Amino acid sequence: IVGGTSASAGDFPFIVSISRNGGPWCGGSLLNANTVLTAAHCVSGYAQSGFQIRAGSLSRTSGGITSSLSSVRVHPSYSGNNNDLAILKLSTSIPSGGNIGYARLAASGSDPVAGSSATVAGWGATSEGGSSTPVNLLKVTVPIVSRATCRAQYGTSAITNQMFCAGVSSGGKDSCQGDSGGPIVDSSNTLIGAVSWGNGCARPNYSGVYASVGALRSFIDTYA
Repeated sequence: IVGGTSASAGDFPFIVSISRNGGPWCGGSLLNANTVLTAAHCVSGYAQSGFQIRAGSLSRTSGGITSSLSSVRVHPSYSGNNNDLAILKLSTSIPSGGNIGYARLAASGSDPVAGSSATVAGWGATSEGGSSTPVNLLKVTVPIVSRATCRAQYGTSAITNQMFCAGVSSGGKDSCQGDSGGPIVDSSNTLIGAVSWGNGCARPNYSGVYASVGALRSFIDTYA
């Protein structure tokens, strides 16, 4: 997260860190006791055994409850950056309670309204290309950018109806590498997307691009 502030305990009860080979890698969202939603690109085709989920902590490396993975399912239409969601099943079930909870999802067919406020969180870099990552979870609030504007930045074909965009024209507030797969919520803390891709991090006039939960609810609901 670029331009972020520390998340408080209980801000995102459903957020999980996803380590790979013992190191930082991405984020995700706990949907129920045995299911995490993350970005497909975080997991597709990689050795499953390399991943460890941690829930209930502001840190990636201690606290809370961990699990390995039992299975990985990418969206059936995942291609390039498009449809960038995956369902992970956990080897160890994680109960709600305390600072752990399960995500409430954006309604099927919803699309974040341009200008509305969204909050994204993760353990990724704090600058483009940064090599260090924070120990504790960061968050940042950015407005939704219209898809039309987003297509003017990236190209018409590049932004699909399964993506939405968020950021500030000036730059300086965004998700970044290591935040992929983690949650972006609306102002009510409902899960509206997963961190997916973008042109660098926090650049002027290149929004962050998010996999849209509202658009991808059929997949999520079928396999959660």
